[PDB]
Formats: sequence, C-alpha cells, structure tokens
Amino acid sequence: SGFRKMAFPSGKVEGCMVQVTCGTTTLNGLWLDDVVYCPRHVICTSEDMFNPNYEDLLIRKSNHNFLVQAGNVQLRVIGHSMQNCVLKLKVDTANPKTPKYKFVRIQPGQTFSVLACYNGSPSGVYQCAMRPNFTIKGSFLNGSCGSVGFNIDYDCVSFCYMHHMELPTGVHVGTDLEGNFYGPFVDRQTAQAAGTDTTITVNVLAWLYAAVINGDRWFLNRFTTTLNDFNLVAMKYNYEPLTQDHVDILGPLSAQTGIAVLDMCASLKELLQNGMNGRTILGSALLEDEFTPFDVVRQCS
Amino acid sequence: SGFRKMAFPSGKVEGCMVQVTCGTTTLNGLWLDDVVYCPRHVICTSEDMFNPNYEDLLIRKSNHNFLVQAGNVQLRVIGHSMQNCVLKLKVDTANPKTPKYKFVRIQPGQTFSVLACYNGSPSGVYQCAMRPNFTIKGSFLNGSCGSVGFNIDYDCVSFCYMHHMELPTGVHVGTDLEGNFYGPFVDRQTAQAAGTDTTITVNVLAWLYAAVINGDRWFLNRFTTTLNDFNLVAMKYNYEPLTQDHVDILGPLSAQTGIAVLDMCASLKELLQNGMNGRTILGSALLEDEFTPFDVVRQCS
Ligand SMILES: Cn1cc(-c2cc(-c3cc(Cl)c(F)c(OCc4ccccc4Cl)c3)c(=O)n(-c3cccnc3)c2)c(=O)[nH]c1=O
Ligand SMILES: Cn1cc(-c2cc(-c3cc(Cl)c(F)c(OCc4ccccc4Cl)c3)c(=O)n(-c3cccnc3)c2)c(=O)[nH]c1=O
Repeated sequence: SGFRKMAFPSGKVEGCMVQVTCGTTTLNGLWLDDVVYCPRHVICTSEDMFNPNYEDLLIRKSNHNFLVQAGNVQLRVIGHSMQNCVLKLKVDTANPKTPKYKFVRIQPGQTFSVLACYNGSPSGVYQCAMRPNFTIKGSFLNGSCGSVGFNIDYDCVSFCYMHHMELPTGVHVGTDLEGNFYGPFVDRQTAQAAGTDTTITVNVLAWLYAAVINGDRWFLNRFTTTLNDFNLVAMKYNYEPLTQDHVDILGPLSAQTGIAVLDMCASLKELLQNGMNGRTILGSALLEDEFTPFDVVRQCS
Repeated sequence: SGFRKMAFPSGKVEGCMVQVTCGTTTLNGLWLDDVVYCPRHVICTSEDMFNPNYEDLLIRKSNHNFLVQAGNVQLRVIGHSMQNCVLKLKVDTANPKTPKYKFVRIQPGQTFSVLACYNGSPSGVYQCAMRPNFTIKGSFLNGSCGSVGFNIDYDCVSFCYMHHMELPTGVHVGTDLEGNFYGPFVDRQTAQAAGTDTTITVNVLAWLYAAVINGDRWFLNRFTTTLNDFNLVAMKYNYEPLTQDHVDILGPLSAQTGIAVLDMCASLKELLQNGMNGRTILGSALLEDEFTPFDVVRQCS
C-alpha cells in the first residue's frame, strides 16, 4: 500500500542523453539511432534571443560547428537540419543504446517523467503533468534545455517533451520531439503569457479513488450529485468540466472500489465547498490533480 | 527555478536488479559483482512467517534450489549464506553492469531514492526519507520485497536500504545491505509497533530556505528567536529539537539567502503556532520535512 508521485525508471533514457555545443552555448540533446535532437536555440547568442532569425543563424553554421559528445565519446556530425523549433544533427554512428521508442504528442492533463540533465549528464527524475495551459511546473536550472519527458510501456519509450524555456513567471514550456511547442509559446525572449490554468478534475477524482484504496476514506459522505450539478460547482472553483468520457475512464477505479463516479463527485463537491478543515488526504492538505486514472491503476496494481 | 521531490537517475541500479525464486516465493535481488543479495524470508512459506527458524529453513535448501534470473539470463548459484536478515547467493558470473558502489547505513532524517521492482523488473522511482522512527512512507505492493534505496555521488552508488515488510499500519521497514534492520523490527509476522514519530526540523528549515530561493517569501516576518526558545515550541508540536550541528549544516543556505538561521526559526515558529491560514508554500499546504539541506543545495545548484 501507500501512494507516491512515482517516475518511470530512467535508465533507457539516460543512455540517449548527450551534450551539444555550438559556439559558446552548451545544452542537452537526445541521441536516437543516428540522429541527435536538441533545441534550435543552441545556435543563438545572448543578443540573438530577443528576435532571432533561426534560418539566417543556422545558415552561418556548418556540420563541424556542432560538437556532440556522448559521455567521453565525440560523435562525427554529417548533417544538420531544422524541424520547427528542434535541431536534428545526423551523426555517422547509431546509438548502440537506442531503446524501442516513439514520438508522441500528449494531451493536457496527462503525465510523464522528466529526466533533468545538465551538460548531457542526468541529474534527477520526477513526474509532472502537462497543465491545461500547456505549461509544466518542474525543476529546471540554466543548462537544463534539451531535457526530455517520456512515458514507458514495457520496453517502448514514448518521448513527449523537450524542455526549451522558463517564462518570467517561473513556469516551464517546451516542444514535442518534432519541435512543435505545447501552447502558444515561441522561442524568443519576448513577452508571452500562459493562458488561465485550471485544475484537472478527472485526475482529482482518480486521486480520491487512490486515497480510498489506501485507507483514507473520511471524505466519503452520504450524498450524490449529477454531472450537470457538479459542473456548476466545477466552474465556480476553476475546475475543468467533467464529461462522460471522463466518467468512462474512471470506470475501472469505480468498479475496483464500489464507489459510483457521481457519488465520488459528491465528495469532491463537498471538499471544494467546505475545504478539508485541517485534515489531510494521502499526506496532502490540498487536492492533488497530477495523477491520471492510468497512473493510479499502475501504482495500485 | 522550481522545486520538486526529485529522485536520482535509476539506470545504474536497474542493471543490478534480478529475480530470485525459492520454492514458490519470488522476489527481487541485487546482483553486484558475483553476489546476489535478497531478503532471507524468500525461503519462507506462508505457515513459516509467524515464527520462522531461518537457520533450520536455510539448512533444507541447496544451491540449485535458488533460481536467479537476470532478465532472460539464468545465473548459476555456486554458494549461499545468511548475513543477519539478508541472503547472499554466490554466482559463477560477475554482473557486467556492476557500477561503482558502497554499502552504507543512513541516519534518520536522511533521504534516498527507491527503485520499486517486481519480479526483478523495475517499476518506478521515488524519493523518501528515513523517518525518525526508522520507517519509510513509500509505495510498495506484494512482490516488492528486495527493492533497494540508494544515493549516487557522481558515479558511486551508495546502497542504504532493502525493502522487507509492510506493517499492519501501512508503513514500510527494511534493512541495510548487511541485513540489519532499521528500527526495532524483525522479519516475523508478529505484533511489532513503530516508535512515536517526529518531524525532521532541520529538513523543514532547509525547505523554507528552498521556498525563499524560488520566490515564496510571505512567511518571512520581523521576528527572531533563540535556539532554546524555538526548542520549547518544537517540543510542543512534536518537532525534533534543533542543535548547533543542525545550525551549522544550514550555514550554506543561510549564506546564499542572507537569512540568519535563527530568523528562519522565528518564521517556522510562527507557522507552527498560527498555521498557514489557507496559504501555500512551494505548492504545499503543509510543512515538508523530506528534503535535506543537501537535497536543497543539489536541486538549487
Ligand atoms: C545559452 N544557454 C541558454 C540556456 C537557456 C535558455 C533559455 C531561453 C531560451 C529562449 Cl529561446 C528564450 F527565448 C528565453 O527567454 C525566456 C523569456 C525571458 C524573458 C521574457 C520572456 C521569455 Cl519567454 C530563454 C532558458 O529559458 N533557459 C532556462 C533556464 C532555467 C530553466 N529553464 C530554462 C536556459 C541553456 O539552457 N543553455 C545555454 O547554453
Ligand atoms: C511470498 N512473498 C511474500 C512477499 C512479502 C512478504 C512480506 C512480509 C514478510 C515478513 Cl518476514 C513478515 F513477517 C511479514 O509480516 C508483516 C506483519 C504482518 C502482520 C503483523 C505484523 C507484521 Cl510485522 C510480511 C511483506 O510485507 N510484503 C509486502 C507487501 C506489500 C508491501 N510491502 C511488503 C511482501 C513478497 O514480496 N514476495 C513473496 O513472494
């Protein structure tokens, strides 16, 4: 028993992390097969970041200007191209540690593991969720650019995130592995706001199911509600509206615990309108929304 | 910026995890050099767990009764011995993935990463702290026995924990890699209580420094206190007493932020006596005590 914010084992990804140096800038890249992926702003100088012309900047670089180092092994760059906000460096050697992998674009509300890296060397691993506003609340310092987020299914690594920037607000934004940003953001040092964020309702409900499974049940009450009635309360407290697709996804946890989804919604409604009154749930004094229904079943299975 | 509960990259340990089967019982073992370490209760049956005679039980087993499988590779067992509550299986092959490593016994209040495993296959990684009462609040299901906790310093893996049991209360207890339990616990299914637990004061203070570093400063006030005065409040709220050794360990964070340790104690005192009044600190509505001063500097560096 017990419930923790749990990351995937990072070994398969550690073997793909390399250091990419261009000019004076150094950050992390991802070496899969004979391609190295990294943020395209590796080609920028300090004065370039305000409105860089990445086409013009990339034109001034040659293969030999991109220094790729895998641990202590230097890689020979035989080609370079730009795809959206990602730079793709063709090297003459396939990564012998290349796991089975796919590139995927996750949806808001879904979770993944982040392997924080610096100078191509792994530093730590943690789980986080793609916020509804396409930001993530991570832990990133200068030099962390190029770190990636991922999920693992048995032996297949699904890469979903590459880190690019921290906004003035302290939140973190990035791209999928085809270089398309999550959210409205652009890789320029100019004003850009993240949308209003909201709480991931289906994840909060899944987390309440995980609490019940692990012995925390003081929040279960004698009430029930309707999808429409609960959504009235959701809107008031800036929660994502609950849909039937959400109810369906919660079906397994509902069956495992014998608590109807709408009954659990009545508990959440009561918590939103009255607080926890100094109590805690799974060691937290607030409602957690960074566990997906799949995460709960994984951990609780 | 940002602050997260961050685990070490688990790759170096994933390559050491194996499956150990004895009779009908299967759990995880740690393969380092030509030795496999696992909990000695792998030799028990259901009826044995109430008062097993491990010497008598081990006498009925032979080398060929211990099935060690590293992924798909079967290992040939050439020797077996018992050290405290740990079983040591000598195999005829050295683990080619053996990292640099040491065995260490951590102190209460210190943290480490747990690689949760099942059937010798890594499942997830998370950070937790050795509670003052020598328990840990983890996430462990049946079959997780033999999972290990560790820290990593550059390239050296310090193993500090092997998982053995979940108590009726839901907390988790285990041994160091020499088979000595943390705490008063014994590997028998008999009544055994964990001592009164307390909050790790020095970790709470380090966490408040991490908050200030990352922009959360609403809890800083115009007061100060003394070591003796604060300890009066610590005792009231079941906090570990603060010592000068603790103040010394907080010296770096004090210097980095310019906040005297005793000034920060005055903030903690105010939080203990008045609560957070609905506010939050680093995304938490309670005082976090599972970050060590070293963890804060690591992440914030
Ligand atoms: C040379 N150099 C630079 C970086 C590096 C670059 C960036 C970075 C990259 C680009 Cl294109 C930007 F438009 C940018 O302005 C963000 C911004 C500022 C002000 C107003 C609005 C906005 Cl949007 C920032 C970064 O944000 N970080 C970072 C730091 C801390 C946590 N996370 C990310 C790091 C690096 O890692 N390695 C390396 O060598
Ligand atoms: C056959 N078998 C058994 C286990 C296995 C054994 C145990 C386990 C081992 C020993 Cl020696 C015990 F005295 C024991 O009684 C704990 C207890 C019960 C009642 C009152 C007081 C006490 Cl103290 C339990 C276990 O606790 N867990 C576990 C489960 C969930 C989370 N964490 C740990 C698992 C295994 O993993 N694999 C495998 O094959």
